[PDB]
Amino acid sequence: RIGKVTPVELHDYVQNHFTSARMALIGLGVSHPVLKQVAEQFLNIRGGLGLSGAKAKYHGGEIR
Amino acid sequence: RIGKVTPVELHDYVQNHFTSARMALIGLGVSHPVLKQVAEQFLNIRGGLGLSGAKAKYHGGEIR
Repeated sequence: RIGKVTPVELHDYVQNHFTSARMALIGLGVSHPVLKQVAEQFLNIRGGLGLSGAKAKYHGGEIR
Repeated sequence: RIGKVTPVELHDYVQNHFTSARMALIGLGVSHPVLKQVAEQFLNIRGGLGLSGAKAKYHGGEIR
């Protein structure tokens, strides 16, 4: 996949994972009204995926 | 192992696998007395390993 990952794939990855319900803004040395302000102004993004993805199915096995 | 297999390793591989009891000389368009002659002259080599190696142990599994 090196040299094969496309601009569209990155666009699609951001559009459907970098959304409000999947995000958290953490601040240190910043006031809450400021962090709340920027989140309400610039971080209100919808239209992605929902839950914590497809439930990770455990299988087991060995790689050598 | 590419670039790592040594002259000694090849010497050891031949000395203990290229022996009489592990060998067969097959001829086509040659007379048997001639093939028997060369085998008795040049192919009488001992001091290798014995049986068909360590008995191949079946395990199972999957490579992806």
